[PDB]
Amino acid sequence: SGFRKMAFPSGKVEGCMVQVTCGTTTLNGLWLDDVVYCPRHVICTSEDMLNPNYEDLLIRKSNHNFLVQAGNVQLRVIGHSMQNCVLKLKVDTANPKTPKYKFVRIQPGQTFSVLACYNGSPSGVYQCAMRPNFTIKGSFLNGSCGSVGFNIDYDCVSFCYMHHMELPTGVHAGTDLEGNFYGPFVDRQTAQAAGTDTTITVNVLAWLYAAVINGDRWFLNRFTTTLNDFNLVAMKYNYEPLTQDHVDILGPLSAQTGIAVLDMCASLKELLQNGMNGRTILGSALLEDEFTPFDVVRQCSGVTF
Amino acid sequence: SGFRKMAFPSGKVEGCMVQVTCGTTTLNGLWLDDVVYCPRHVICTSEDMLNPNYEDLLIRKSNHNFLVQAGNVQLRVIGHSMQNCVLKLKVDTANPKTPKYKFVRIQPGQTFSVLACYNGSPSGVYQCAMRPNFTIKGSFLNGSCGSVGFNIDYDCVSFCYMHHMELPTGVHAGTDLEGNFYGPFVDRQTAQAAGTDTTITVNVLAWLYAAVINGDRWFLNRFTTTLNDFNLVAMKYNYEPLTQDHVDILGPLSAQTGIAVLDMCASLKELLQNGMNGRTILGSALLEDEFTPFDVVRQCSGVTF
Ligand SMILES: *CCC(=O)[C@H](Cc1ccccc1)NC(=O)[C@H](CC(C)C)NC(=O)COc1cccc(OC)c1
Ligand SMILES: *CCC(=O)[C@H](Cc1ccccc1)NC(=O)[C@H](CC(C)C)NC(=O)COc1cccc(OC)c1
Ligand SMILES: [Cl-]
Ligand SMILES: [Cl-]
Ligand code: NA
Ligand code: NA
Repeated sequence: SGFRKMAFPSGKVEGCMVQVTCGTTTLNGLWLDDVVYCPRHVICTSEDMLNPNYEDLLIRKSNHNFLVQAGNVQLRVIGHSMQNCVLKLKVDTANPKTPKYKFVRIQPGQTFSVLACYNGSPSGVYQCAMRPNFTIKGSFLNGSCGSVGFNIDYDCVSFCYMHHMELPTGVHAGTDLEGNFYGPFVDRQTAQAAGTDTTITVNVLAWLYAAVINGDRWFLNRFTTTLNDFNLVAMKYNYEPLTQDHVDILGPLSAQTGIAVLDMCASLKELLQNGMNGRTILGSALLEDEFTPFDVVRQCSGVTF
Repeated sequence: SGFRKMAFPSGKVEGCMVQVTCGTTTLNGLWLDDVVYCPRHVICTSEDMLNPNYEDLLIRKSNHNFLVQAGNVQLRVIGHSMQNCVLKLKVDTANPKTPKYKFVRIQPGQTFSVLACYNGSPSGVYQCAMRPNFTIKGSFLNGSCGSVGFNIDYDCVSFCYMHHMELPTGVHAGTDLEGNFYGPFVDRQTAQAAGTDTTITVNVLAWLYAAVINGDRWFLNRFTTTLNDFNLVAMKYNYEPLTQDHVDILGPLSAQTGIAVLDMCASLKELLQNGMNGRTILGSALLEDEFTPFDVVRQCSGVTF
């Protein structure tokens, strides 16, 4: 029993993190096979970031201008390519620690584990969620660029994120491993705005099941609601709308508790309309929305790797 | 910027986790050099756990009763030992992935990273804190026994915890790597109570510094308090007393913020007496106490490993 902000084991990813240096900028890269992936602004100066032309800047670069180092091994760049906003550097050695991997593009609401590194070496791991506005609320200091977020499927590492920027508001933005940004953001140091963040309602419902599984059950009530009735109260509170697909996905948790999904929705409706009245659920006085339903199944069903 | 519940990268520890089977019981073990460390109740049946005689049971056990498996490879037990509550099994092979390590016994209030494994396979990682009552509030399903907690110091893994049991209240208890239980607990299935839990005040003050570093500054006040004045208000709210040794430890954070330690104590005193009044600190409506001052410095400095 117990519920914790838990992240996938990061060992597999740790063997893929290299230090990439171009000019005076040093950031992190992801070494998979004989290719290193790093955020393409490695090539920019502090003055270039304000309005960068990356095709002109990369033309001025050469293979010997990129210094890639995996621990004690200095890899040699034998090629450089720019796919969208990521720079792929071809290297003369292949990472023997390359895991079975796949590049995926996650959706808003999905969560992932972030291996935050600085100058190529892992510093920590924590669980994040792709916010509905395609930002994330992580912890990234200068040099954490090229830190990647991922999920593991038994033995297959699904790389889903690479960090690029902290927006002026403090929220973070990044790309998939093919270089396409999550959200309306650009790798240019100009004021950029993120959309109004909304609450992932299906993840709140997932968290409330984890709460019932653990012994907090004061919030349960004998009523049942409709998806539409709930969604009018939810939309008012900047809460995401619940579809039939969310109800289907919550099926497994409903099954192990015997609490129908529209039965828990009625409990979530009273919480939003009446607050928690100074009570806590799983120890929190607020409603957590960064646990997918799959996260709850994992933490209360094992799921090893 | 950003502040997250972050855990040390678990790759190093992953290379030490093995599956240990004695009889019908199968749990996790820690493979360091030619010794596997596992919880000594591996030798117990559910009928033995209710009142176990570990000296009587171990007599009936021999080296061939223990089945240790590192993935696909069967390690061969050539010796078995019982130190306090841990079973040290000698094996015919030494772990080639052994990190430079040390067994440490942490204090209440110190934090560590937990690698939760099941059946020998790492499943997840999260950051915990030794509660003042010598419990920890993690996430452990049956089979999680022998999971280890740790901190990393550059390249040296400091193993500080091994999980043994979940108490009836839902909180968790375990040992150091020498088998000595943290707290007043015994490895027997009988109702056992933990002492009254208190709030680690030094970790709240550390966390409030993490908040100011990040932009949360509504709680700051022009007033300053005395250590005695503060400790009289805190004890009433079941907050641990803050000593001059704690103030010394918070020094680095005071230097980086320009906010004296007793200046922050004055902000904490109003928070205890007046609550948060619909404000959040780093996104929370409650006061977090599971971040040590070294954790805050680590997350706001970039310490790698
Ligand atoms: C790994 C961090 C960086 O290298 C990154 C470069 C960068 C790219 C694009 C826009 C701005 C900077 N810097 C970065 O994100 C910093 C990190 C802070 C911890 C200092 N953030 C800022 O500089 C914030 O200011 C800012 C101003 C205007 C635009 C913008 O992003 C759109 C950020
Ligand atoms: C890895 C988990 C175990 O193997 C462990 C064995 C054990 C040791 C000591 C006392 C009791 C059990 N079991 C364990 O802790 C379970 C785990 C739950 C996820 C089922 N917890 C309980 O059985 C809780 O009940 C309990 C009753 C009486 C005493 C006691 O601990 C003192 C726990
Ligand atoms: Cl593409
Ligand atoms: Cl022997
Ligand atoms: Na209900
Ligand atoms: Na003050």
